[PDB]
Order: sequence, then C-alpha cells, then structure tokens
Amino acid sequence: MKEVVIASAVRTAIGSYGKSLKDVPAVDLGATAIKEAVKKAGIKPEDVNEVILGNVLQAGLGQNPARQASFKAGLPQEIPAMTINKVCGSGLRTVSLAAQIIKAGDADVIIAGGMENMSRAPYLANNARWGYRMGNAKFVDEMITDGLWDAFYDYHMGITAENIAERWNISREEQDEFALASQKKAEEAIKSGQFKDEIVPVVIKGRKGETVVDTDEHPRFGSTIEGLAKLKPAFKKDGTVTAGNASGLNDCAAVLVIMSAEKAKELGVKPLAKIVSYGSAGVDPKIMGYGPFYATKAAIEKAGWTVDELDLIESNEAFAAQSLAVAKDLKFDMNKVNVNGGAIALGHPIGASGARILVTLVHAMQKRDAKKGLATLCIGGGQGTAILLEKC
Amino acid sequence: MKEVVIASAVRTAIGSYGKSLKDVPAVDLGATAIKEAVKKAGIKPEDVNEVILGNVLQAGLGQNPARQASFKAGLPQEIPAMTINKVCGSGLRTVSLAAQIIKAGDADVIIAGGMENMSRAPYLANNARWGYRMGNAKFVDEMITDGLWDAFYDYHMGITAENIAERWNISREEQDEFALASQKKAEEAIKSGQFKDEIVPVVIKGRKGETVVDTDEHPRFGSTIEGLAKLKPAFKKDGTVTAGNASGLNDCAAVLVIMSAEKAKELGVKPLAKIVSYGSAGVDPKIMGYGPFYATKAAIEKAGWTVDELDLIESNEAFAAQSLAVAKDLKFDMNKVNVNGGAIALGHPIGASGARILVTLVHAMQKRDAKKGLATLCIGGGQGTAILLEKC
Amino acid sequence: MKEVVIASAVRTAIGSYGKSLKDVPAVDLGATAIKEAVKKAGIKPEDVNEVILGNVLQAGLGQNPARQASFKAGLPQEIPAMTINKVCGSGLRTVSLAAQIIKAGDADVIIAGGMENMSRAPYLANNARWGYRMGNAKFVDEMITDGLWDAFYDYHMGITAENIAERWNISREEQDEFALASQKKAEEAIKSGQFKDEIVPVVIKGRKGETVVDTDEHPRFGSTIEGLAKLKPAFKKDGTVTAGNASGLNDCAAVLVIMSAEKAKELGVKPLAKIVSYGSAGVDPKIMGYGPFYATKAAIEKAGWTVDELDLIESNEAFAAQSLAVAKDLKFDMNKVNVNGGAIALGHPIGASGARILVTLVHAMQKRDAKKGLATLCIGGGQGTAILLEKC
Amino acid sequence: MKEVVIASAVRTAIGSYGKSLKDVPAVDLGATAIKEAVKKAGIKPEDVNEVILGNVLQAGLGQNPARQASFKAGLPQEIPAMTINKVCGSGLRTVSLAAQIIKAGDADVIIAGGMENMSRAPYLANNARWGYRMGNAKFVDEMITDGLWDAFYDYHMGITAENIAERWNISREEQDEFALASQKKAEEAIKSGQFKDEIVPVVIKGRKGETVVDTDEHPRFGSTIEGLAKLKPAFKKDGTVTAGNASGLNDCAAVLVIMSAEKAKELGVKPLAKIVSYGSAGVDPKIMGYGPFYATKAAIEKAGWTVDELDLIESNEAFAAQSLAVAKDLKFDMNKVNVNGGAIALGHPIGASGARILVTLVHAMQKRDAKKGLATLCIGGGQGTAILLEKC
Repeated sequence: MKEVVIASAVRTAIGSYGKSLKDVPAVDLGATAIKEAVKKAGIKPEDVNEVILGNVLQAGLGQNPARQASFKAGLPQEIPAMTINKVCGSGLRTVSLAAQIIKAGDADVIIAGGMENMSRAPYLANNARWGYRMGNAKFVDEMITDGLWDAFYDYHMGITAENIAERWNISREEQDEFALASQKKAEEAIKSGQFKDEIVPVVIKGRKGETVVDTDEHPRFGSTIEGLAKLKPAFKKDGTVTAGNASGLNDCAAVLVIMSAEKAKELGVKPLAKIVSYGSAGVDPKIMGYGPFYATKAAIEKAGWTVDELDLIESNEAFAAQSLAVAKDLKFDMNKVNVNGGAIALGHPIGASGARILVTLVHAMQKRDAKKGLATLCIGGGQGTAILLEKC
Repeated sequence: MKEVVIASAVRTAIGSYGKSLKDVPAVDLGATAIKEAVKKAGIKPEDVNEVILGNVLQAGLGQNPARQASFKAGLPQEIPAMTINKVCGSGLRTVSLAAQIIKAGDADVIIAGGMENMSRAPYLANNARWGYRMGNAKFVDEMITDGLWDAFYDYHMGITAENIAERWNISREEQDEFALASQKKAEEAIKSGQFKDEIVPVVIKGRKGETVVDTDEHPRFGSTIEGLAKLKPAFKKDGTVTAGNASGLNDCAAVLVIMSAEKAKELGVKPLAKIVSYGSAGVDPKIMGYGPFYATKAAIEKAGWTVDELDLIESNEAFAAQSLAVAKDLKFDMNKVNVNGGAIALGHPIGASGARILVTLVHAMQKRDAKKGLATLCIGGGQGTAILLEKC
Repeated sequence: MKEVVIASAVRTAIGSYGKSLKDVPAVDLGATAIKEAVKKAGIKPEDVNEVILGNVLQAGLGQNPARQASFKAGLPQEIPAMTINKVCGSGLRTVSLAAQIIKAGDADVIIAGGMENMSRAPYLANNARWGYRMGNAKFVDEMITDGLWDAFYDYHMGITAENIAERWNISREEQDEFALASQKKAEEAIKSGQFKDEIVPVVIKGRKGETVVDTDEHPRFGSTIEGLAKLKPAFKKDGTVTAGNASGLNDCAAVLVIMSAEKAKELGVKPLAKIVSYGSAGVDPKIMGYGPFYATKAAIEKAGWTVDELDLIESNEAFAAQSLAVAKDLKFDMNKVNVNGGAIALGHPIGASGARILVTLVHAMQKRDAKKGLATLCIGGGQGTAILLEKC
Repeated sequence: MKEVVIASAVRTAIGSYGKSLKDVPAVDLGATAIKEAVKKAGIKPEDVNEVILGNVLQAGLGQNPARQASFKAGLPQEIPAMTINKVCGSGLRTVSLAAQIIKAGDADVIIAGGMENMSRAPYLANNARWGYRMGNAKFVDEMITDGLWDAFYDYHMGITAENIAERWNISREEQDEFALASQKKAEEAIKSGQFKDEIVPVVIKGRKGETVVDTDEHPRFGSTIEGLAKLKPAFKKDGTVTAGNASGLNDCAAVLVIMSAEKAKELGVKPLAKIVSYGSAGVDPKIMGYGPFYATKAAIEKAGWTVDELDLIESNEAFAAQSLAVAKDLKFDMNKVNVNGGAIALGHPIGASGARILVTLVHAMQKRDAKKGLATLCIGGGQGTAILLEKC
C-alpha cells in the first residue's frame, strides 16, 4: 500500500484539573492545535480531506465535537469530520485510522489526534426526562462514568491497576520509584526546553485579562521518595496505588497532520516520520492496563522489528503498576522509555493522551536522531493500541 | 483492492419516544442486534477483527459503548471496539469505515452499524463540578444539545429544514404529501411482513413478566392529508415544518457484518451485496439536509454509475423538506425511493439511522430484481454520507 | 383573656400524589381556600389583622408562601403574613398561634391554616453552588428530606411507626383493621355528602378547557381486609407497616378564620366553635407518633375536661400504628374517632393536615349534638399539638 | 399583660458569601448561639418552654430546622420548636411572637431569633419528580428564588430599591455616602471591640485543622468614596444601586432568651431590656423597603413614644436607598442610627438579620447607657417589622 507519513505534530500544554485550562473547551483546545498543525505542515487548509479526532467526555459538547474544532480552526466546511471514542486510546487510534483511509485510497491528507477537557465535564441526572417519581437518586459525575469507571465490573480504573499490582507482584515501593523517575525526567525536559517545538500556546482572554498558557502544569517539581511514601492509597484499603503513582485528571489537545508520502512529496512537505505499523487488541477489562502488551506485539510482528531495535519508547503511564507490568513483559530498556517524562508527571487528558504521547515521541525522535520509535497505551474496558514510527 | 461485501444486516424494531424501548439501554439494543447479525452471517465470533459502532448520545452510557455492546453480545474480549460519532451519519459511516480498513489490508471481518436510545438521554448540569456561584442556569437536555442542535448557528435541526424549504420553495403541501406517502408505504410494508426478515425481537425482562418488542411503533396507521394539514408548525411561527412532516425521536440498533469477498468465499458465506463505493461530504451547516446531494454525487462518480441506473433508493427522511430538495436535485425516480416507508413514519434514532436504512435497503433488494442500491443521509453539522450497493 | 372562636373552616379536596392537583401550586390552593373562608365568615378582608399559614416543602416556592397565598386571594397588601413550619403540626399550630396573638391583645381577626403540594416538590443539588469537585453525589428528593425523614435518626417516618408497633406490640392485623375502618367511613362520608360543606372546588385552567376538582381522591373505594393483608411491608423487611395502613403523599389547603368572640359579636358573625384550649409537646423523635398523647393531655388539663366528655375526635392517621397507640393510651371511644374517615383514606398533605382535620372536626360537629371536640396530630421530629373545641 | 424582657442576646459573627462559614450549616450556627444564650441568661436548658427561630432558605435542611438547632444545642426533647419564615423579618418576628405567647399566658421562657446560611443554599430542579419530557429547563438558584426575588413582580429586591430611589429621588451619590459611613462605623466598632460581648465564636474542625471564627468578615476596611463611585449598577442599566451600596449575601445566627419579668425575677436573672411594643405592616411589594415606615409608626404609637425620644436606632440596611427613604420620612437623627455600623458593611443573612440587629441594639444600649431603642427592618414581599426596647 501507499507509504504514510506524519507531516506535523503539535499539542497544547497539559493543564491540571480545574486549573489553567478550566475555561477553555476541548473544541477550542482542538482548534488551536489544528491551526498550528496545518501551519507547521506547510499546507493550506484546503489540502485537508478529513478530520478525525478523539474525544471521550462528549456530554453537552454539542454535535460532532470534531466538526466543531475543524470549523473553529478555520478549516473549510466541505471537509468531513468525525469524533472517535476508544476511551484512552482514542487519540492514537485516529492516527492509525487515518493511515488506513489513506491506504484504502480515499484520502491524501487527514487531520488526526484527540482532545479533552476533564475539568469541564458535567454532572448528570439520568431520570430527569421521564422523572424520578420519588426517592434520592444519583447526581452523576460524567467524567468518572464515561472515562474512568469499568462498565462491566463496576469499579474504577484504579482497581484494575491494583489487580495488575497483585497478579504481577509489583510493590508499592517499585511503583513509587517509577513515579519518582517520571517526575524527574519531566522536570528536566521542561526546564531544558524539550517540549518547546511541540507546544502551541493557548491564549485565554477574559473580560479584562489575557493569559497565555504554554507550560505543562501537572508535574510536581522537587518530588521526593518520602513525599510519595507518605501518600494514602487512592482506590482501596491497604492498596498500592496512590495519587502519587497514578496519573491525574487533565486537559489537553494534540493533533497531527497525516499524509501519503506521494502527497507530501507533491506539496514540498518534509515529513517527520513514516508510520510503519500499528495494531489494537482486547484483554480482560479487569487487567486493561496490560493491553499494550498484545497491541505492541501485534504491531512489531507486522513491522518485522524487535523490541531491542527500538530507539525510543512512549508507553503511557496511567498507573505505575500497569506500565511496570507491560515494560517487564515486553522487556523494555528503561533508559529508552518516556525520556522526557510520562503521564504520572505530565497528566492524562483521556481523549487526547494517545495523540499527546505520539506528538512527544515524534519530536524526541527528531531531537535525539532516534530512528525507530514506539507509542503504545492501555485502554479502559480492556483494550490496547500501538504505533511504530521510523524517522525520515 | 479487495472487494467488500455485506454478509448480514439486522435491526431491532424502532421504538417511539418514551415508549416500548424506554427501558432498554442503547448498548443492550446493540448487543441484541450484534448477536443476531453474527448468527445470520453464519460466522464464528472469533473471526471478527473489529467492532465499529455509531452512537451519538453517549452521555452517561459509560466507557466505550461500542465495547459494551460487543461484550454483552458475548463476542470475545480479544476483539477491539470503537465508538463513532458523526451524528446522523454515524451508523452509515462505520460501514464505510469498515470497507476502508479491509481495503487497507488490516481486517477481513468487522461488525459495523449503530445504536441509539433517545428516550434515555439525561439532563446535564454543566457547572456542577466547580460551581454555579450564583444565578439561575440551564438544566440541559443532552438529547437536544448533542443530537439536534447546531453548534454554530445556535438553532434546532428543524430550522435547517425551514432554511431548505425557503431556499427551494418547498411548500407545506408538498411536504405533507411526501409524509403521507411515507406513512402509507410504511403501513403496507409492516402489514404485509416486509420487515420480518430484518427485525430482531427485543425481549424486555419485566418485574414478574417478559415482553417482546418486534414491531416498529412510530407509524401512525390511517394518516390522512387533512390530519397533516391541521398540524401547527413545529419550529417557526408560520413555518412549513411540523411534527407530521419531520421525523420523530426514536430508539433503535442496526448492525451489519462486513467482510472481504475473499474471506466470505473461504468461510462459504453467501453475501447479500457488494459495497461498490461510498462518500462523505461537508456543506454549510445551515443547509445540512442537502449533504446527501454532494455525498451521493461523489460515490456515484467513483462507481461510474448514474442516478438512472439505481434500482432502489434509501434516502433518510429527517425532514420532508430536505428529502424533497435532495430528490429533485439528484433527479430520483420517486417510485424507487423508500419503498417500505422512510423515517417520517419509521423514526429517526440518530446513531442507528444510517445503519437502519442500509439494513432496510439490502433486505428490500433481496425481494426484487434490484441490482443497484443507494443509501444516503444528511448529518447535523452540515454533512452527508452515502453508500452504493450491488446485489450478489 | 378574650375568648377565641372559629368563624369559618374551609378546605380544598385532597389530591393524590401526581394526580388531580399536580398542576396547582400550594399557594394557589391556599389562595382558593383563603377566598372561600373569608366569604363564609362574612367578614371584610380589611378587618383581617394577620395571615399565618402552614407550609413545609417551601423549596422553590418563592418568598413567603403565606404572603403569596394572601396576595393571590385578593387580601389587602396592608395585611402582614408569615409562614410556619412545624412539619405535620404546622396547619394546626397556626390556629393555636392565632388564639395566642388575640389573647395577647394584638389582633381581632387572623387567617390561619396550612397548605401543601407534595406532588410539586423539587429535587435538589446541595453542592451546585460551590461545586461537587469530583465523585457521584445525591440528587435529593426534597419532599422526603424536608417532610418525611428524621434529621436525627436518619430514617423514614415509617420506621418511627415500626418503632411504635414494636414497642406497643401493635399487630399488622390490628393496623389493617384500623385502615379498613378508615376507608369505609371515608367512602360512606363522601357518598352521602358529608364533605360538601367544607370543600371549596378548585378550578384548573387547561390548554383549551377548564376542569374542576372537588372530590377527595385518595380513598380506595371497595377496600377489603384480604387486599390489605396481601400488601408487602413498606419500610422494613418483615415489617408491619404498609402502603395500606400508612397515609399517602397528598396535596391540599385548609384555612380557617379565627376571631375574638368580642369582634365576632360586633360584626355579627355566627361562630362555629370556641377554642377552649390547646397544647404542643415534644417527645423522642424515634416515637414521634406518640406526640399527641402528651399534647392532648396538656390541653385537656388546661380545659378541666376528661377524655370521656369529648363528643367528637379527630386524630390524624399518619400511621395506623401510631394512631392505635395514642388511642389506646388516651382511652378514646373509637366510635367517636374520625367519623368520616382519617388520613389513611383521605391523605396526608403535611403542611395542611393539622388544619384539614380541624376543618373536618368543626364541620362534623355542626351535624351532630357534638358539644366537645378534639383535634390532635403527631409531628415528625418528635412533637405533638392539640386543640379543644366547644360548639357555639 | 405581663411585662416581657430580654435576658440574653448572642450572635455568631457574620460570614461572607462562600467564605468563613461556608462549612457550617445554619442549624449548627443556631445551636452554637442557643447554647451561649442559655448560659448568658444564667438559666438551665430545663427552664425553656419553646424554641421559635427564623430561617428562610429551608430547602434540603431537613424537618423543622428550629427543632434541629434546639437538639444540637443540648436542649431537652420535651421542648416544642418551630421555624418561622417572614423573609427578612423572620428573626425579629420570632421575638415579638415570643412576647405574645408569654402575654397570652402559655410560656415563661422562649428561645427566639433566627438563623441563615446563604452560602450553602442548593440549586433546584423543579420538574425532576415527574420529568422534563424534552427541552432545556432552569436549574434554579434557591437562594435568589426563596430569599431575594419578588414572587409577584418577577424581579430582584434590588429593583424595589431602584423603585424607591426614583420615587423618593435619592441619588447615587447620596447612596454612596450612606454606604461609606456604614463601612466607617463598622470598622471603628470592630477595631474598638464593640461586638465582643455579643459575638459567640464558632469552632470549625476539619479532618486535620481547627479554625475559630469570631470576627465579622463582610466589611471592607479603608473603603473610599472613589472606590464606591467606580462600581457598576448591580440590577439595572444606568441604575443607582450597586454591590457597594447594597448589603451582601451572608451567614449568621442570632438568638435571644425571652422571659416574662416575673420569671426572670424568680430565677435571679438580671434583664437586659424590656420589650415595650412591636408591630408588623404590609406595603406594595414594589416598594417593600419602605415597610419599616408603617411598622415603626404602629409600634411607636402603641408605646406612646416619639421618634425624638429614641436614644438608639437599628434600621436594617438592605439597600442604602430604602434606609435613606425610611430615615427621612421617619425623621431619624442619623447620629443615633446604626452606630456600630449597618448591613451594607456587616452583611444580610436573611433569616437571622432581624435578630442580629436586635442583638446589636441591646448590647449597644448597655454600653452606651441608652434608655430607648428601636429595631426595624424591611421585608421582601412588601412587609415591615419593628420592636421598641426600654433599658432595665
């Protein structure tokens, strides 16, 4: 089939829950990013054949958020758009989906990625329409229900991390060390300017003030192992998982311009990387965190690669426990994993995370002259997704 | 480029607003349709590569409704699933998306379709999380907001219909005649058993009983022109659009098994039709209903067909005004359109409609010397999608 | 010490939950009752010194519901109004409060009574103002919370009834016989016209019609012991209390004009009865239903009367269990109690009940050689109030 | 009739909206105050015959808030309690109501006053019980609807202040000067310890911390006339009323122990003051602010006093405009009005305000050796209430 490339890859900074981006709707984050990704790719809005964006907390956002972001970004109305929901994997899945549409021969240029604003998720009244009749009811946290709660087992994603901790025998201490290393790498990457190429600033203008947001705010600078060790278990009594060793609730948008190699050549675009392969897989939801094992395996096999051939690795850090389990089984060289930091420090804006880690991977591969790169993440409901890139 | 075929095409009865399916979650309707579609295809669940389902009012449904439908159908958990939101076109787009993935070489068997339960849509409190602070606020109807309201023009889909009516000068009388023809064809189709093959009964587990739902309930048997003429305009004072000539709010699921011709020959599947081509298009959101014009023209062009050559046509009746305009412009033979009734009579469960009309198309084609078929529909946000089918 | 009399006593029909009065706000019911009570007293609105009305579910009713009732009745705005909340006893306490103010020398004419519309009670979001932050929360049923739940013991009023049943060993069978006697007396009373004098018809303004409500609708005509024996316990597994032997949720307004005997002689008013004495008492909230025992004993003591001397008794039937216990302890002649049915049959609109039973008492007294009457009721929170009447 | 006295008068500090007392329910404020008022009066809880407390935003507070405060304060369950709602006048009305019950001969010692927590008022869904059916609805601010919105004219209390400003021709400049003087007197009274006798501290203990609240937080220290003059109109375009010249949204509880003079003598209590007279009056709701004119007039006439005989005056400052109108018509000596400051600086916790200003008056009369004192306030819905005290 046609060769498929990434022409540009941009993301907004990742905001903290109810913090810096609390006033900026996901679709506005998405438009900011699309607009910058088009410019960076050096193509006209007119060259785009489709918009495919991830978004998980769609409640009250209005019809087709992806279509909304496309408009607000200045893209012509002629361009079709859809919104994808593969939970945590939505942002990454849109990129492989774009590669597939291109391969099928139906498009040359597709805007892919994801967007999410966890801070602005509504609460819900499920029986308002026909009435509650009598008795107290649940006022629902839509962010937990739609993005973080297992539909089948009736418990938080955090409990699937505990399940992995027990089954793979991953201690609280191990988990804390992993979390601390994530913090340290993020602080260094941030203070040394490693995300400057990737981040597109967000301008929020109020009745009087204008405020620019361009720095990832989730990371806790000067984190310590004693700091992590004092934390209480977040999800269960005597649990190993904490706020410290698990990723947070976050707001972000990350977008990539995807093109066929021939069309890039035509338009004078220098590609950042080729998409070599990808895959998705399902697992028992109670161990959803291990989804990347099978997705990474499938993708690597198709590629003809070996894990040891990989130069850089982005494995999303939803929970220390699942990332450790996955990293051990796949036999990762930890030195090549999440070099600029991971979700424990940077955050987890669900619909956009899979796109976020691929945007981070591509730019790191550029700056480090790394040739082969993997991006993979686990997905609530027991799924996994992955992509392999080879630098141009 | 592999040929893509439809192995089976199933749907539940279409429930009316707050009625027969009001207690059946969308994911359960999807699960019922999925189970029956796999059986009708005569395949093994473990040959299914992916589940791709349409669903628009995802609010409070939990993580990955497509995934829930898959799991509650008893499909193996190894199979990945994703939810698609393209509003009205979602159920049809999953089918074209499935063809694209097979054409890309990444799968041989995919479950596509859509599901929707409008009766169960919640209400939202958008500022519940960080507070309303002071002052009255909106208790939001999520069904309207995410399904039926334009995000850009801030008005109901009905006004997009009034816009086409005004622009094309389509009279109330014309609209009413079209609605009557839809109601007549639907009543005849239901009474003579035309939907018997396509519909999968839904069993509802009562407190100390069981009830079966297997009949479309939206149609108003015995509709008359005089009774339609008496209706007051629905969306605008002195408008032409009414409850009578516009589709309703409905609950349904429609699923199809999609396969490569090659895998179908290997499993000895007897395909219902070949997917010859497809298309999506974006238009001014203000005239969203005219989306099928460009989407249909694109697909037909790819096919090398003409409107003349079509034997059966399914054009969704979101509104009589937009259906009339599309039909006049595309020059359809009305005798070939919506032969068993359309959405004015049958209903419009948004996530599932694009799939529902494909189901209805393929089954109508099996009962006639109908070689060529077209399925097309308009999409809130200013889009259109279409598929062309050829009987096997 | 001036003598205090009742000049008139009126009430609306008692509506059942979500039925006939569901569209009539409590303040409108109050306004209807106020208007008729003033006319029946034959006084001029400008001789009224104060409005004092019972109302418990005030949530969202707007400022000063008593004031709204007064204004919508067409009473002069110069008249002050206040709303009283003593739960179940509110409507009766306004009457005693009125006697106290007249006895103090501060007024000659006061409108007293109560109003309630349980069908219209809202639901609440208690943390909407400053935010829920995260997590599912309760969507609160205000009717239950403000009207039927104990603030101290955290359980339903029904459990206070089970507590009395267990403590006094009042059997389900006893409770059921009492409920049947209430239903029988109510059916006979309604059919033979006993409530014709007391009830003021409520006119409801439909979309293109008018409907009149003038008949109590809670009673179940044709009630049988077998049908009551078959009911499942309402509040406790294996409990004695059921929907059958406990009162319902209802809508009503009951108003009385109260005057000094001296002002009545000056305006030539022919009084229905003299208020001889009254009492309120507090008890353990866990046995709230026994409040009438102490309240009745106190009032009787002040009067210099005995239970023997009473000719007619109105003891509110919030629950058969508590009515039985109060009656046994006070040694009532059951033939003299609730002669036209009680609240098991007629209903329990909380704000208005204490007033309703006074209305019913005075009108029953006018039809018999009933010289001495007692009105008493139990109050959630562990209280009782009582009034003693003597015919004029 | 019997002579009636105030034995003790305590209040919590007044908290600012969503500030210092946001975590302390009204009933808890009320209990803190009752407990201190009993101690200060030098009587046992056992000597109290009834609890009568004002509270306006009762929504979701559970049955009989007054009964709840009485319990939480340690008062025996035998003591009856009720909650009064006369809007702004509720707190003051309970005191005169107590005087009347005592005069009627039914009690010797009554706990009177009011309580309110505006910060904790819920939001409401009025059609949750039977359903909204379809369409956006209002998520209601219960604090505005129940305490600050005119039921009849459909506008904020602020608009009734504007109405007074226009009719009496009170300028924005006049209003600002009045507001500035209120701020200045409050700051001086606070910094000089004038409220030390009256305030009972509130201890809030969290999971870890304990925080004491004992200082009125509403006042803006160092206020200036330029500060006031820059403020925008709060309620209408080109309006005279601002946030600066109108009182705020506040939390407080104020309680008084009321006794007959004979019972005080019996128990060895030294009274703070005698209640000489009181009255309530109704006005056109559109000019509710002028209610104190007629209530003050009635009370003074009964007393046999003259305005010039008054030594101290507490006229509640809901709006500068209404207080100026009232003060002009009643010909007040401004030097004797709100000496320690008024509601513009101190706040307006509705159910408790009328009690708050009487607690302030009594203590000031003590410290200043003032002999005659007036307390009066306007009431939403067009009412007014007043009391006259003579020092013991």
